[PDB]
Amino acid sequence: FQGSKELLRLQKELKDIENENVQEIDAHIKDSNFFEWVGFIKGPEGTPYEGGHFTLAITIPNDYPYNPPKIKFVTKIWHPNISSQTGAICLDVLKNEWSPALTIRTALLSIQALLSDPQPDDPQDAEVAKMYKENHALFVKTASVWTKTFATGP
Repeated sequence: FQGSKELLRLQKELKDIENENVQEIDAHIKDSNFFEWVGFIKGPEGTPYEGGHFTLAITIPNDYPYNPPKIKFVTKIWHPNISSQTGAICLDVLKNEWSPALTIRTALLSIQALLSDPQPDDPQDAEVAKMYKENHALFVKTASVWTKTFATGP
């Protein structure tokens, strides 16, 4: 328990996440650094991500909550807004929206929203985005293969 304002804040976030719906969104400390978490996002029903369990890497800055976390997927995923090779996502939005009012679970909920509702005009992976636009029925199939291949159970 006792320690800095940042440490108390992180501790609260974790307990709350633990108290919320962890079937949807979860996070815990990776190893021994309170500033490095592993996140879980459930792939949303009725999407090509359905039945997927997606792991992310969350690096929390030392001045949190005054700066945003950095987040990237660990689990490989086929999505126009996520690098099919590195799991990187564009976080420009939360970057300039960030304030002490925001939380990591809400950062994660908004990424899960992206899974539900891909944004092809602001693309992260050129090849996935091309496919999403040019042959969408294939996109769905490719994203489904990758979910059932790379994002399998715990």
